[PDB]
Amino acid sequence: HLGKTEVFLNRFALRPLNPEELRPWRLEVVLDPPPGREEVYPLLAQVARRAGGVTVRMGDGLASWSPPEVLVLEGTLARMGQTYAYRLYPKGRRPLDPKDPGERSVLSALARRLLQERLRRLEGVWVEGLAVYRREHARGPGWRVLGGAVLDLWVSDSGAFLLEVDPAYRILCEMSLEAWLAQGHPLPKRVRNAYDRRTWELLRLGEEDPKEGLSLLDYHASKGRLQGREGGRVAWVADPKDPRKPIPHLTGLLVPVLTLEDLSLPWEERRRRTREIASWIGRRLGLGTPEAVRAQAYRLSIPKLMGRRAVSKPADALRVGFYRAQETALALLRLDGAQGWPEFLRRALLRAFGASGASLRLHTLHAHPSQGLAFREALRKAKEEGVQAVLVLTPPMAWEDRNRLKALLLREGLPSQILNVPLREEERHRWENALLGLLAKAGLQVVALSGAYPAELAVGFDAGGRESFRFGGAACAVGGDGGHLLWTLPEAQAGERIPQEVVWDLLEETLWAFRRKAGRLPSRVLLLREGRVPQDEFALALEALAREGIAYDLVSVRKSGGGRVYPVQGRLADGLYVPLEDKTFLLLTVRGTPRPLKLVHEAGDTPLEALAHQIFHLTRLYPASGFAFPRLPAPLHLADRLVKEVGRLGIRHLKEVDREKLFFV
DNA sequence: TGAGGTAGTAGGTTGT
RNA sequence: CAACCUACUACCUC
Ligand SMILES: [Mg+2]
Repeated sequence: HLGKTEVFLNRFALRPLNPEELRPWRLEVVLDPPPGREEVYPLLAQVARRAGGVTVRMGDGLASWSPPEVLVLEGTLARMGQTYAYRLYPKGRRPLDPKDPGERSVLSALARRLLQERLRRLEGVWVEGLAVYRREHARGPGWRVLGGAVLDLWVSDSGAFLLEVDPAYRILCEMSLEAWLAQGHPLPKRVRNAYDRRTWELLRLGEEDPKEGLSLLDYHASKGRLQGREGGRVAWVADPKDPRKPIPHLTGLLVPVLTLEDLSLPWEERRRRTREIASWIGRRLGLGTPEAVRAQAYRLSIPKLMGRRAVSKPADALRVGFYRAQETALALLRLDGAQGWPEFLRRALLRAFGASGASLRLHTLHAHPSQGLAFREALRKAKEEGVQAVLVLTPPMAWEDRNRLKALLLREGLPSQILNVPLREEERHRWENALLGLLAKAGLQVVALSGAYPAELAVGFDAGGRESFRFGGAACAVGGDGGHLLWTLPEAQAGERIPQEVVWDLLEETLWAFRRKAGRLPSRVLLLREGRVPQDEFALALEALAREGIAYDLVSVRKSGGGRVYPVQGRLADGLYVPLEDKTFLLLTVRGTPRPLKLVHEAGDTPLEALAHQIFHLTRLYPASGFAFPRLPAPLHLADRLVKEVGRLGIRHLKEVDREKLFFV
């Protein structure tokens, strides 16, 4: 429990809502064709937009801060694809209270609309959504870069206004598709139809004749889409989604959409540009003078991290020794021309295993994957002589090969860590992270936490995989007393939402893992989800925990939405806790401007401080980080990576991989 | 594939 | 319409 500190957030307080904004006008709606089922809301919101003025939806009909008489109370609209005649009917005004969150919800919405709408008419200003740009930063040959900020406006509990502000840049081009080539520019990886709004991943060009299943130049004009311009026919792109077959379209009806290559704010300058814009907006909108909102920060007890002895970053366990070594064999695979183990790597590993008192063996695989099945027999044999993981020296592999090889070894129970081939002793940070990764893949506890924490078990949950279906998975850190890191077999699912039965099952695996290292159940576990928790996702798992008499806390850990945190005076410390609302706090562990982790206590009865403590500390357990800690707790960072990697290479291989070998780092 | 991060550019899922 | 998440790319950092 370290020392206080005062900080201000990237929010500001503005003028109290006025007697007229506290009593919104109410209006019912009437659509014809009469509304559907789940089509009502995505549309009742779109009618607030069409109606005009500052109006947002409020129940079955919308609310408005503008009088009905200055609204388009009747008009026409088209939705999913139908002409819907509408008519707004007035039904008096109904006051709202900031204290009553349900209603304060609406005020904040009107407030967000007021924000845009007022911005919409500031001459000399581009409003792309709730974000605004008000300074040019640089230019080129039709390629201009706008400065500005993204912002939100909501209502406080004291019936006052709140404005969140954060600097941003924009990239904008003028020249058409072929008009961008008139500049001599290179092939924009992406583009977007002016006529439509679709973004095509431009593939290449072609001398192919336009007049030459469909007739290009001809049918293109059939939609009367030949007017306005034409230029060089050029590209025959492909749907970014189904990105194979070629579906060509005229390069007169595409607008070039530029990117980074085809400018980084120092926090000191961001805290400046933030206050500037804040003032500016309150001034230009009659919202008043911006009072920077400030909150109490807290410095958090630095973690005591333990190799064989105390250590400050995982890499140092390389010279001190490991929190827990064991007899370990490690094989080598060379996909370049060379034969033996680079001596400095040989030395480096001995020096570390010496220091630990544990015994090492350094095998070599004399085989190439080119051999086919005979190569798998080579693996079968090394795994037989007790190799636990392999290092692979190789020039940069391609994704498709890289995956195939990784997946191959895992089929023989062998985790692999690639180290790319042009390699020199001085590239020390490279190969030491490669070494840590190899040892983690071998099953070794590199470092752990000395300390006492509320929960002896910490499990992270994530879901992911590019494809049509996802995986839901869990990693975990066993025993408060440092950690033992484990992964569990993920399970395939339709969406991001992990199924309840599945959450509990993965959870139960973590529990059982704990039971088998300490002959007892854990008294309390710490549950970590990445991002918003899908409502009720942990329903069963929590009830199940209860009936087993295990204490719990669920925390939602978000990487986005933490906003910004600035020092009132001085420099900010690495480990800062910052309670916000109720049940929600930030955590900052940072040559740019940092993003705080936003954390939400979704369940359980534990001091936000206590949780922030563990969490921040788990940040240090990640064994392949090396010379830098991940922003997220080791057990969550792991679940994130495992789920990604089972995504990349499929679940069928992991049958025979020891759950203590972190193969995915 | 060494790894942590932020920052531009795309975009998908959950949810009322 | 919010709240999160993803992928590229470019930079930094050890
Ligand atoms: Mg790795």
